[PDB]
Amino acid sequence: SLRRGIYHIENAGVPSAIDLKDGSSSDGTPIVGWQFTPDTINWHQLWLAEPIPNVADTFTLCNLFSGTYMDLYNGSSEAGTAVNGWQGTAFTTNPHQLWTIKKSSDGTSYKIQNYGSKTFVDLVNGDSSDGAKIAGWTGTWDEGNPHQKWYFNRMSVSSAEAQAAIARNPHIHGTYRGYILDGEYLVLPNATFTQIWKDSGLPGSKWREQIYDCDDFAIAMKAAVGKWGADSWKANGFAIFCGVMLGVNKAGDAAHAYNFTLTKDHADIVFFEPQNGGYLNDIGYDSYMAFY
Amino acid sequence: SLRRGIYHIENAGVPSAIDLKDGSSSDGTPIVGWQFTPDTINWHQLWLAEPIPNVADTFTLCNLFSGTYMDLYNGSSEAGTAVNGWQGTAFTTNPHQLWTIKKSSDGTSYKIQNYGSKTFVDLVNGDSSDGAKIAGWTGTWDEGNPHQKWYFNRMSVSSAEAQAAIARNPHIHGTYRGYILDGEYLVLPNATFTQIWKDSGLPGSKWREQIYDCDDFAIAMKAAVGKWGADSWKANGFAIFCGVMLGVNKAGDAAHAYNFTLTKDHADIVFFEPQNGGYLNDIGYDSYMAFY
Ligand SMILES: C[C@@H]1O[C@@H](O[C@@H]2[C@@H](O[C@H]3O[C@H](CO)[C@H](O)[C@H](O)[C@H]3O)[C@@H](O)[C@@H](CO)O[C@@H]2O)[C@@H](O)[C@H](O)[C@@H]1O
Ligand SMILES: C[C@@H]1O[C@@H](O[C@@H]2[C@@H](O[C@H]3O[C@H](CO)[C@H](O)[C@H](O)[C@H]3O)[C@@H](O)[C@@H](CO)O[C@@H]2O)[C@@H](O)[C@H](O)[C@@H]1O
Ligand SMILES: C[C@@H]1O[C@@H](O[C@@H]2[C@@H](O[C@H]3O[C@H](CO)[C@H](O)[C@H](O)[C@H]3O)[C@@H](O)[C@@H](CO)O[C@@H]2O)[C@@H](O)[C@H](O)[C@@H]1O
Ligand SMILES: C[C@@H]1O[C@@H](O[C@@H]2[C@@H](O[C@H]3O[C@H](CO)[C@H](O)[C@H](O)[C@H]3O)[C@@H](O)[C@@H](CO)O[C@@H]2O)[C@@H](O)[C@H](O)[C@@H]1O
Ligand SMILES: C[C@@H]1O[C@@H](O[C@@H]2[C@@H](O[C@H]3O[C@H](CO)[C@H](O)[C@H](O)[C@H]3O)[C@@H](O)[C@@H](CO)O[C@H]2O)[C@@H](O)[C@H](O)[C@@H]1O
Ligand SMILES: C[C@@H]1O[C@@H](O[C@@H]2[C@@H](O[C@H]3O[C@H](CO)[C@H](O)[C@H](O)[C@H]3O)[C@@H](O)[C@@H](CO)O[C@H]2O)[C@@H](O)[C@H](O)[C@@H]1O
Ligand SMILES: [Ca+2]
Ligand SMILES: [Ca+2]
Ligand SMILES: [Ca+2]
Ligand SMILES: [Ca+2]
Ligand SMILES: [Mn+2]
Ligand SMILES: [Mn+2]
Ligand code: NA
Ligand code: NA
Repeated sequence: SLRRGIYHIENAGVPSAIDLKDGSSSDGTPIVGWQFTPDTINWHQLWLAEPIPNVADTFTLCNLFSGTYMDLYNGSSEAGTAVNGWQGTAFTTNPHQLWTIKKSSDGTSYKIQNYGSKTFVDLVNGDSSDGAKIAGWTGTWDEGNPHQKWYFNRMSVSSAEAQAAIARNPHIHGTYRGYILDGEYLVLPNATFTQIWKDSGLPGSKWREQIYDCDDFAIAMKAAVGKWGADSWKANGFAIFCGVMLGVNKAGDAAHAYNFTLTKDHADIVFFEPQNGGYLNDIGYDSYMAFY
Repeated sequence: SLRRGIYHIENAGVPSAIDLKDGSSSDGTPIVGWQFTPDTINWHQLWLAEPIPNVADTFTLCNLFSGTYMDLYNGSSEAGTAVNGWQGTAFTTNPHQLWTIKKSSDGTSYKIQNYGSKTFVDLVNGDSSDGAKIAGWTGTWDEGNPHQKWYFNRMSVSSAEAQAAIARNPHIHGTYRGYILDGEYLVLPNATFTQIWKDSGLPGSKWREQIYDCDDFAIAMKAAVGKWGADSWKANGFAIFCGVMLGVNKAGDAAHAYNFTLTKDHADIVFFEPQNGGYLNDIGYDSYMAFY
C-alpha cells in the first residue's frame, strides 16, 4: 500500500508532474501536467496522501501549498471529466475527493482511481506541454497505458524513518537519547535548507559566550524552519524536517550544538553547522541528544 | 564568597541602586545612585560579577547593558575619586577594574573595595537623589557606615540552581532527562517573559496539526528569548532563563510541549503556555524531557 506522506506525482510516459495551476486555492482551479526541477521545492506539485480508515488503499490528496483537494468535477464517470482543486477535509466522505491508489502493471508506478466514478487520473493524450489537461478517464487496473500511470516520488519521512536514518549514523554517542516531536516530515533539499538559514539572518549573527553560542544558533535554525513551514504551506498534518543535536568530542571534554537534515534518499542524516552554513558527514562530535 | 552571577546592587542606607548613567558605553560614563522598580528589568543597574582566579574574593563588575566595567578613575586612593564605566575585559589585570567584595559587619550587605587603591565604593553623603555621585572613599571592612554598604540582590541562577528548582517540582515524570545548555542565567520577571512572548508574535499564531503545534510554540518562545538576550545586552558570559519541556498526562496517552521559568525566589519552576501566555503551577502534564 501507498504510505501516508507527501508525494511529487510524475507521469510515467513524459516528465510532467501533477500541478495545481498557479497554486490557487480557488474552487475549480485546474490540475494540469507541468514540467519540474529535481532537488527543488516544486511549490504547486506536492500532494499529502491521507489514508481513509477502513477503506482499503483509498486516500484524499491535499495540495500542500493550497490546502485544497484533488476533486473529480461532480464525480462524473464521463471520459474527459475535469480534475480540479476544491475545498474539502482530510477524512471527507465526498467521493469526488476519494482516490484508490495502487501499483500499475509495471509494479513501480501507480494508477489513481476515483472512488465514486471508478475512472482514472489521465494526462490527456500524454501531452507533455505545461498546462496540459488532466482528466478522469475510462481504463483498467492492469493495462500499460502510460497516460494513466504515475510515479509517487516520496518527499516526506515518518518519524520511524528519521529514527532509522539517525541510528545508521556512525557519530551517535553511547548515551544518545532522541526526542520525536511530530509524525511526518517534508525533507528539504540542501538548497532550500540553506535559503531558510540565510533568510533567518543567522549568517550575520556573532558567536558570544553563553548569550548567543552554539545552542542559540541551533535552536534559532529549528525555529526558523518551523516558521517557514507554517508561513509557506496551507495544508496541515505534517512538519518540516530540521533536527537539533547536542554532541561531545572523542576526548569527552568539549560539547557542541548543531542541526541535521536527511539525504536525498532519506536513508542517512547530514550535519549542518548553523554558525557558517556548512554540511558535514562528520562535525567532530558524537550526538548524545537530538530533538526533531 | 560572592558567587559568579548578575546582581542588582542596592545601597543599605537608602533605596538607590548602582546605575551606569543612561547605560552609556562611553569611557568615563558616571556610575551614580538611582531609584529602582522591583520585579522589572532595571536596564542600567545590572552587574555581572566575574571572579578572578587565584585572587581571593576579587571580581570584575561588568554592566550587563553597556558591556563596560566599573572603573576607579586612574586608580586614585583620594576620597571622592570618580567611579565610572570604562572599556575592559572579564579577567583584566587592570587594578582600576578589580574589586574585592566581602560581607560587611552586618553579615548581609557587602563592601566593595578597589583592589589597587584599597578604597571603598561610597554613595557620597548617602544622597538618595537620582544621579547622586558614587566615589572611591577611605573606610574600613568592619565599620557600620551605610554609605559604603551594598546589598547584592542576585538576579541570576547557575545551571545547578535551575537543576535544583526542577528537581523540587512535583510534576516530573519518572523517565525525566534534563539537558543543560549554558552555565549562568538571568531570571526574568513574568512581566518581561510575557513582553518577549508578545513581541515574538506568538499570541497571533494559530495551532495547526504538526505544522505549527505545541512543539513549534515552545521552541519559538525559547528562540525569541534567546534573540532578545543577544539583542538587549552588550555583556557576554551569561544566558537568559527560558526552558522547553515535553510532558505526558497521568493516563500516559497524551503529550504536550511548553515552556517554564523560575519564581522570584529562584527556588521553584513555573510552567508557561506559549499558546495563550498563561502561567501555571500545574499544566496537566509531567515533564519527561527539558532543555534550558
Ligand atoms: C453531492 C454534493 O456533494 C457536495 O458538493 C460537491 C462539492 O463538495 C465540496 O465542495 C463543497 C462546496 O462547493 C463543500 O465544501 C463540500 O463539503 C466539499 O466536499 C465538490 O466536490 C463539487 C465539485 O466536484 O461537487 C459537489 O458540488 C455537497 O456540498 C453538496 O451539498 C452535495 O451533497
Ligand atoms: C495511444 C492510445 O492508448 C490508448 O488510448 C488512450 C486512452 O486510453 C484509455 O481510454 C480508452 C478509451 O478512450 C480505453 O478505455 C483505454 O483502456 C484507457 O486506458 C486515453 O488514455 C486517452 C486520453 O489520454 O488517450 C488515448 O486515447 C489505447 O486505448 C489506444 O488504442 C491507443 O493505443
Ligand atoms: C596604567 C594604565 O592602565 C591602562 O589605562 C587605564 C585605563 O584602562 C582601560 O582603558 C584603556 C583605554 O583608556 C584600555 O582599554 C585598557 O586596556 C583598559 O584596562 C582606565 O582604567 C583608565 C581610567 O581609570 O585609567 C588608565 O588610563 C593602560 O591602558 C595604560 O597604558 C596604562 O598602563
Ligand atoms: C555620618 C558620617 O559617617 C561617617 O562619615 C562618612 C564618610 O565615611 C568614610 O570616610 C571617613 C572620612 O571622610 C572615614 O574614613 C570613615 O571611616 C569612612 O567610612 C564618607 O562615607 C562620606 C562620603 O559619603 O560621608 C561621611 O562623611 C563618619 O566617619 C562620620 O563621623 C559621620 O558619622
Ligand atoms: C512559485 C513559482 O514556482 C515556479 O513557477 C510555477 C511553476 O513551477 C513549475 O514549473 C516551472 C517552469 O514553469 C519549473 O519547472 C519549476 O521547477 C516547477 O515547480 C508551475 O507550478 C506553474 C503552474 O502552477 O506555476 C508557476 O508559478 C517558478 O518558476 C516561479 O519563479 C515561482 O518560484
Ligand atoms: C531604559 C529606560 O529605563 C528607565 O529609565 C532609566 C532609569 O531607570 C531607573 O530609574 C527609573 C526612574 O528614573 C525607574 O526607577 C526604573 O525602574 C530604574 O531602572 C535610570 O537607569 C536612568 C539613569 O541611568 O536612565 C534611564 O534611562 C525608564 O524610565 C525608561 O522609560 C527606559 O525604559
Ligand atoms: Ca508535534
Ligand atoms: Ca546559550
Ligand atoms: Ca551554551
Ligand atoms: Ca510540529
Ligand atoms: Mn564520531
Ligand atoms: Mn503532575
Ligand atoms: Na485505508
Ligand atoms: Na578569586
